[PDB]
Amino acid sequence: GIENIPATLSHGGRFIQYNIFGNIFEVTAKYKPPIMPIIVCSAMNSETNESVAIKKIANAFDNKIDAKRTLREIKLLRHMDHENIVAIRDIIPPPLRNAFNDVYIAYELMDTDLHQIIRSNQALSEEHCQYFLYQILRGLKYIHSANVLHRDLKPSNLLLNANCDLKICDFGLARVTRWYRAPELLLNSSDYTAAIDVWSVGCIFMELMDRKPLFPGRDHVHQLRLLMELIGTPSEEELEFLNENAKRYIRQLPPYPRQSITDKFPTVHPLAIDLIEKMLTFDPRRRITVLDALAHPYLNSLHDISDEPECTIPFNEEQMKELIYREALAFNPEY
Repeated sequence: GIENIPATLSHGGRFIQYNIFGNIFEVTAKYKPPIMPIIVCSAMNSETNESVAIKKIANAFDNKIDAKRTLREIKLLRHMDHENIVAIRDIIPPPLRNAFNDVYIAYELMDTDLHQIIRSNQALSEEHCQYFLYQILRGLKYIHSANVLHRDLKPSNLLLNANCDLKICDFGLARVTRWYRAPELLLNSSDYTAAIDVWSVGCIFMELMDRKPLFPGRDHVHQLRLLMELIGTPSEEELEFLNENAKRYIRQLPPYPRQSITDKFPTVHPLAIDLIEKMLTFDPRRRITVLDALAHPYLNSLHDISDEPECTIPFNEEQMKELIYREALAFNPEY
């Protein structure tokens, strides 16, 4: 094998099988070697000349919820067109239809993610952190205006470029890390809103500032404890809406004073602090809206309301496989 990663033509030379250590990666021949594994691999489409991240999802038809998780990510990402939301560049058809088991999705290529930035301990300009935050909120606005909640934002779900451009990925869960989950979500009360995403952003930004998770809970209850040890105990009843089952739980808890986030994180910019405090609030209804967060002074330099679009139209069980197949066919007319 010439190519470092072993590559071998398959099915009439219309597909290529790349080895990648015993677990083989089979894609359309338009993606010629080399490919770089980053299971996800970096590849170039020789026709469009564009480069992409190809993700292999193995045995997505085996389970119903895996299948629906997949189908949605596809339909959802295919619905969105936004600079801060990751785009699907290709969906790869199966070499033969009956054996369709593994499903490959090609997204646009990003260099890294916010998790890797944070973990790498590289310093960042204030303007960069600012830009990250702005882009997250900006994409989020669109998502929500499409009547969707991400519901799982974390640093690893935020893809980046050397250009510092940021795109959101890994959708699902909207109309196991608890660290970015909103209070209302730890207490069930299944009714919940866009504010849960806002919470996650606040948690992220602080992590970006302090370089460690803001609420690193070991379990469900430790999470809440750590939440309360910061934001303080909520107004007796006025900051409650939810099921009495959890109300009793919160009342039970010892009083927690609010901690000044400025004093705990003195290094960070005060405007940022202000915004975070508004983003981290026990009550969803007192939690700052995406819109107001974009309009917040900290983001004034980037804030342009005309450049912050909404979704023109909003969004929306085995042979869903056929659906995925149909879209793969949409991306690849030759097959």
